[PDB]
Amino acid sequence: LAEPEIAPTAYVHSFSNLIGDVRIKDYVHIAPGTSIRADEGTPFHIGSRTNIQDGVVIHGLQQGRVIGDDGQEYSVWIGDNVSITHMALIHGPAYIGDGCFIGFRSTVFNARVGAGCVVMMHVLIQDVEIPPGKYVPSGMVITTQQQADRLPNVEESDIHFAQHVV
Amino acid sequence: LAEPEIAPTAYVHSFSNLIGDVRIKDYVHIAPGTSIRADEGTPFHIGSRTNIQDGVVIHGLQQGRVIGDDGQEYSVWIGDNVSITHMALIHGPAYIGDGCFIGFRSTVFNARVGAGCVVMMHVLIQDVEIPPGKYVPSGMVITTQQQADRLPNVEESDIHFAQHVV
Amino acid sequence: LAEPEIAPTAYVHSFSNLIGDVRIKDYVHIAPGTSIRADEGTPFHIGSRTNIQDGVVIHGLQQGRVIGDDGQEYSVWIGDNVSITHMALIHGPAYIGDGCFIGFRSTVFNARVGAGCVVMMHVLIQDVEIPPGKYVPSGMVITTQQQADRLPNVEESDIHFAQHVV
Ligand SMILES: [Cl-]
Ligand SMILES: [Cl-]
Ligand SMILES: [Cl-]
Ligand SMILES: [Cl-]
Ligand SMILES: [Mg+2]
Ligand SMILES: [Zn+2]
Ligand SMILES: [Zn+2]
Ligand SMILES: [Zn+2]
Repeated sequence: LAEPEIAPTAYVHSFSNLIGDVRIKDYVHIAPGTSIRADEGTPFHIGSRTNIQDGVVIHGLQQGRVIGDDGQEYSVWIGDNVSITHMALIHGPAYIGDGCFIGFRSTVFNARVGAGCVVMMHVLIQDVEIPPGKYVPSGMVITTQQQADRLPNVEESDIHFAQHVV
Repeated sequence: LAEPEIAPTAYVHSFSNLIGDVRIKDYVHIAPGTSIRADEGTPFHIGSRTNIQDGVVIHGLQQGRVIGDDGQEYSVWIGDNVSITHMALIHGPAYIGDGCFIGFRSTVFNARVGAGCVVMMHVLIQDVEIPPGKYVPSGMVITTQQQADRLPNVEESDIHFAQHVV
Repeated sequence: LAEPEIAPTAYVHSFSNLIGDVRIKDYVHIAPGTSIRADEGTPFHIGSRTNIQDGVVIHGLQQGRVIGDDGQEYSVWIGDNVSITHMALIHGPAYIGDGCFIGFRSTVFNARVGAGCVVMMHVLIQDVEIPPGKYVPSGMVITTQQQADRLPNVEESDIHFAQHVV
């Protein structure tokens, strides 16, 4: 496999299992107890200032890609200023836009989550595109585009909550 | 504890925490970031060509067994050609039949899942027997036999989905 | 960071990632595959005879504390005789009282769970106080005090179930 590209200012804990073509930008913080393996789906991108918390798994399917902001194909693209919090599962093909909060134990698989979404705890997002700036309440199981199209806009209280966690 | 029995063609990543009387058959693939410990409930069986993905925990209660296909008692029996996908929890007593798909973050505990079931994501299966060839939609919490008895049959689209993941 | 205080009779598996001011009392059993890190929120307390099972993450927010039974501030306080079972997430600020059962894949975050509660599987408890002696059925997503105030009392069958798991 190709080697990870780790920006000089990124922090990757030695207990993180990081393998393959994972392109990690400035000031990223990857906790211990994380798995980020581009051994099937590849490449991955993790944007600047993004935090990947303990218990997270990031993996991808061999087949299936999203378009990154650079126009290249990725198995997993996670933008800048994203929080991928404890126990989240980000499974390619997946795009998570800048500034998203992905709350505890939530999954994004075969999906696009637009910039500035606040996804709460114990959520499943699969097989859909969520436009920018939407809020997903805890426990929701979003598997159809019709559900995704009903989601409310992020309100100030949702941003404040996400800020208080991160 | 007894030692694992690892078939010559099985792959067990060095980062897997594999302990005790775990009987692993041909062409099994056990990922890093897995825990498969027969230190309480024992023995375990993992059938041929089965894949155990990163984030999975397989454990068992000291008391409580299922009958394996060899007539012996097991804490956990996982059949041939099974996919135990990311973050699944298989907790003995548990039987998972040949060809099952157990989707991301799903739990099987004190239960029997018949051959050829397709269990989707974020599912709980506990204290029930699911007959062969049933589909469990994402997010379902199955804790009673009445619920298990309502499950739909696997359709071609469900098999195709499972095939596309695996 | 400060070092953990590990009682002479406590068992902490060498594969546990235990860091910081974590105060672990008599006969605690911490499994492999656990993460218990007081590197942000601190301190933590884990009371006597408590079991922390494989797959658990215990972490805390830098800001936000609960009052422990000693009157001191903690990010996470887990009492005596508690079972924190596989894949549970206990995230500070959090108080879990003596004798609680926290079932598989359940989360307690920014919450107080009174002594003697039985919390089942795939539960979210967030932003609430649960009084002592309540039962939380599997799959419940408790995010408001109104929901917490509706919970049933633990019945003998719930205690028996918890006993059969632990
Ligand atoms: Cl973390
Ligand atoms: Cl999980
Ligand atoms: Cl894997
Ligand atoms: Cl354990
Ligand atoms: Mg883990
Ligand atoms: Zn995968
Ligand atoms: Zn166990
Ligand atoms: Zn945290």
